[PDB]
Amino acid sequence: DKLLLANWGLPKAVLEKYHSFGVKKMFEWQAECLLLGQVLEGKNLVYSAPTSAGKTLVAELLILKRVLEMRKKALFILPFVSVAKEKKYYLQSLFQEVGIKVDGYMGSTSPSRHFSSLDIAVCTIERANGLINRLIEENKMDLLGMVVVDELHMLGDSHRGYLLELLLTKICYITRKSASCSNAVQIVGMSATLPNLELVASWLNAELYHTDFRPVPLLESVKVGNSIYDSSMKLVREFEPMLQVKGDEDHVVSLCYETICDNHSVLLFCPSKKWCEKLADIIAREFYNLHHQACPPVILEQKELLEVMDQLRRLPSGLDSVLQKTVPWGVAFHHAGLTFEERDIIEGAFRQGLIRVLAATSTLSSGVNLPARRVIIRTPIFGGRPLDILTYKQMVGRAGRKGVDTVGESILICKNSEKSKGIALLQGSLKPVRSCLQRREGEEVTGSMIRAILEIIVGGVASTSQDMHTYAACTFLAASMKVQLGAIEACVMWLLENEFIQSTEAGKVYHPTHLGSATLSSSLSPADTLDIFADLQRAMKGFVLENDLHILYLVTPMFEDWTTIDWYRFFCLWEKLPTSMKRVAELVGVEEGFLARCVKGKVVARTERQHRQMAIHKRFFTSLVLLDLISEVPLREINQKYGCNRGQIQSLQQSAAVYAGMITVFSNRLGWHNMELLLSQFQKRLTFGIQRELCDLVRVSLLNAQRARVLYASGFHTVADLARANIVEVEVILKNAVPNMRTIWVTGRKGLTEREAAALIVEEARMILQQDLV
Repeated sequence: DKLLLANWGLPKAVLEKYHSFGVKKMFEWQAECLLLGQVLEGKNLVYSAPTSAGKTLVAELLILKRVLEMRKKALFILPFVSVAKEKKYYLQSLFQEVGIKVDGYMGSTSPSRHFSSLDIAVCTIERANGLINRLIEENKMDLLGMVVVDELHMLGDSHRGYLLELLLTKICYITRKSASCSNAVQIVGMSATLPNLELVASWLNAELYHTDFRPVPLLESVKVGNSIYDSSMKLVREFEPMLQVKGDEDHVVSLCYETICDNHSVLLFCPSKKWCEKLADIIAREFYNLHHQACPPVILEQKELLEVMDQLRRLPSGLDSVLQKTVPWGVAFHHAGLTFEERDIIEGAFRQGLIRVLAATSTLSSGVNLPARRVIIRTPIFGGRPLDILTYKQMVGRAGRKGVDTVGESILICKNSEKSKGIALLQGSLKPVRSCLQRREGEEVTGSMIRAILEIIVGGVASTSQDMHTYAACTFLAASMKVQLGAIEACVMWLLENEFIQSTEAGKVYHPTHLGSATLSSSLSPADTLDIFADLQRAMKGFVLENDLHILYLVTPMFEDWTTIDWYRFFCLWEKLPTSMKRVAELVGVEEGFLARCVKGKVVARTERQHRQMAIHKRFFTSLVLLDLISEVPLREINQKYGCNRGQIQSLQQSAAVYAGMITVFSNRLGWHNMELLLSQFQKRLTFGIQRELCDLVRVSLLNAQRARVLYASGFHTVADLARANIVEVEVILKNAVPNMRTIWVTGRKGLTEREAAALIVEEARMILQQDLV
């Protein structure tokens, strides 16, 4: 037998840690994937297995093979910051004991370790591409030995999807060019079972592995009326409801209750925030009725659920008025309107089995591993459309708790009017992946192709048109075709006419300008960079230093439907808005006659002139919300003042802090030294949402804006003075100022006691000095 990780011969420290995770023995498919010929010898690999099959273990063992037997660095590229955070702390708590230094590049976060000191960088797609562009700039591509790509099916039709192709095409081009005129950078890709996954493997010259193995079977089925029908439209059951819930006709509450009697846990995907909250309220009342009616009674581990409510109540947002009534029973909800900290606690309490029913929006289906014993889906229609089969299979694939269940179950609840949509979701299979670089009818260029051509010219890895046609032959567009020769020339002509690149006589040799080099280094989209450049110049002709709002208008993103603006509120603020802020508004182009039109009725954009005229006002409203964040105005007071949800504000922080970083590097490369001197404070300041003084203390990763303000209020104004602090004094400050059941929540950890958090804070401050002095 050679399926035990001990016989595979891993380092002792990771082996013992894997045993502590229960990973005693790998699946036959993982061994068969790792023994797939040259895969263990550096050839690229692409494999697809169900997410619950433990698919990432194969990538983790290949990272060891490329960071130990070669002392070369590896990227781990992930679709979302939460997944990147979770994977970062998992990899750290696994590999740190062999000395492999894991850190990561995700959102506005950046490591205090320089990349030369890393072995593994856990990246989001956008931060990975920015990293590779810098390694090309530095001529340090010799430092990479691997790239691991999760969710490689993201490669198609997505706003950050093509960045994954633009990354992998550059890695392929530079390596294959170096060989043509051992695989240097092993790419490991993980995907859904796309029908054209052979093509992606052949594009990457990868070995392909596919399996449909799941560690527990999956009774994927549909319910209509009382009848529950199989995917083949055999009858599975006729559902007698255990509970006569009078308020709801689809029996969903009794369909949850049916398995809760077994002490199993249910996950319940709902079309919308209000449908989740309405449904979680109903289910909790039926558990309350059932408890007094006591059809077995529920046992709820009640003392632990009280701790969950205490942790929630000690967040800056407090205990949600709907969570207050549901959570005591082990019923809750999970939706994009909650904070990240509320969601992380509620995800944790569901994982621990304290919360037994969770009504969730579709956004849970991608960003977390929550295994559930039933996955109910309340309708085949979501957001006014049929479900995407990728989303539906991301939902249903969460049925079955690995090693706990015999089989997973999923019920699509379906009306008689919807049965044809329902069966189509059950039987349907994913669309083949197709790249964004296919310019549509009526398009001469695409922003993805322009960025591709810019990155190679400004990076210098393609200089002539002979090289640009050679680069394109490495593209998944070409591999899918195997027009494009014209698409290259059209993109070159746009960059030339604006002089992001300058043409010179040899054929033609093309070189960047400073505007090209700045737009590359910023990672801004070059089509937008013409507006950003002209905006920043026009600000420098006359900048209002009188407040930070004119800076916030420049670092705030373009509007992204992050909220629905209440224009009657906005104009009623525009009266009270301070004159030092209405002076900014005049400079940036906000107009109160157009606000009156927005109050008067619907306003629309027929022209690009009218599109920006509206964007200017939405961008100003966003900058006011940021100005309240930047001044530590509580999220409840921002909500009441502007109408935003907590999760809308907290997600605006992430994009504004990312964008504040880009605009700093853009101004730095152009040499607007007076702008970068002003802008550079705002990335950290927006990320946490703090005054200028907290910005030093916040360097401690245990301190958020709340904990930094209580330490600043006590007198620990700086990290050096905090490192001096007596641990008992930090304890007493936290013990007093925050208002042992894990009082404090730390996003990288479970909840901490006051004694544990205070000691870790002081020792982390001392370590930061050691790292800063070194």
